[PDB]
Amino acid sequence: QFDPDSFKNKWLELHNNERTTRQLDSLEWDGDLAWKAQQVATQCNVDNPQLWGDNGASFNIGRYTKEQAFAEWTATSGSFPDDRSIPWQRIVANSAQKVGCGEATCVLEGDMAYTVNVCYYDPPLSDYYTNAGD
Repeated sequence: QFDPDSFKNKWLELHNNERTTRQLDSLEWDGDLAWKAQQVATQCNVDNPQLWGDNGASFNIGRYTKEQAFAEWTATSGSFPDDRSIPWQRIVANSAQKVGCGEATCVLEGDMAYTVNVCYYDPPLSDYYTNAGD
């Protein structure tokens, strides 16, 4: 029960609204990332996911609906440029060109299931100066 076309659209809109406000170039969807995202998402592990590749940690992860998950990431803007803002940094980085997101439905024993959301970014986040470079 899944509409891929609308799924890409919603995620792109969330990301690109945030960036458009801030005079940034929009991100384009990349399926490879979206696939990677799903791989991570499927594990049902927010804290300790098993990752692979050079850009393996270049991603955001969050619980519940898309809007809620995205907001929890952008909510960290407050403390930029410290490490707590890294989530928001991924979204807003000037160097960033591509995103791909993926989900999975995970359970709490004898409780309502919840969604796990993951988005991957390319190129990966670097140092403070590089991220704002064009």
